[PDB]
Amino acid sequence: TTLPSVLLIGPSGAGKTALLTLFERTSYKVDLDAAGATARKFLLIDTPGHPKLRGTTLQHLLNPSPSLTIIPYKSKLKAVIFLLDAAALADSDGDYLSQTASYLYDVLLSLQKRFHSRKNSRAPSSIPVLIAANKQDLFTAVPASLVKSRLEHELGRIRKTRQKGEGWLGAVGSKEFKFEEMMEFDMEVEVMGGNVIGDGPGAERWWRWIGERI
Ligand SMILES: Nc1nc2c(ncn2[C@@H]2O[C@H](COP(=O)(O)OP(=O)(O)O)[C@@H](O)[C@H]2O)c(=O)[nH]1
Repeated sequence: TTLPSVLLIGPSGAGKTALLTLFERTSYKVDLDAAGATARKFLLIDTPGHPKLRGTTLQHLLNPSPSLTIIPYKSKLKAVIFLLDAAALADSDGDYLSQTASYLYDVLLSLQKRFHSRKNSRAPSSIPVLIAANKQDLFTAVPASLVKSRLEHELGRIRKTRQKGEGWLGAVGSKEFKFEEMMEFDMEVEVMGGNVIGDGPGAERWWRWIGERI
């Protein structure tokens, strides 16, 4: 067994490869020898963003006690970073918002189903989720507080449309979706801005948030 794992999840173009590169400077090929993994005491596990390949990642999130197979060999999953392009989110057609929120919906619903799976009465270990709103260096980037409200409204729209036509994300009696409501399933979900390149807040706040929780 190695250091614990953090799954890095998100649509293509979000900056996952770039983030992993910054961090360093089925089964997963991971450089254990990387200075970033030794100094922070966790492994950052890049996953594919292509829609056809998301099922594999979601399967880890359903498991009451997920361990990742790591090829430099079992690592405990302790957190998720969901990375998105905060600039692409600002597009007028709303396409990126919709497709990104759809993925996030599945990620959170998977962790919710995990919480609810009780082959024995005991609650599973917590897996917090950092929604990392990347590319804040760009002038067109949506700020984290707006990323939060836009995502919440879209996740709300999805659950309402699906119920009209478990599939329901969040609390049964919730009338307006909020990430905070996921604490009913001991799921801490927070939206935080940052950037991997360019001038801005950088990535350290993301690393701190994860570090305090694993
Ligand atoms: N402006 C800006 N561009 C970024 C940032 N992070 C990544 N990128 C760029 O976004 C593109 C997609 O990044 P990549 O790591 O390949 O994304 P991936 O598909 O999620 O693995 C690349 O051109 C990166 O250089 C950022 O914080 N700001």
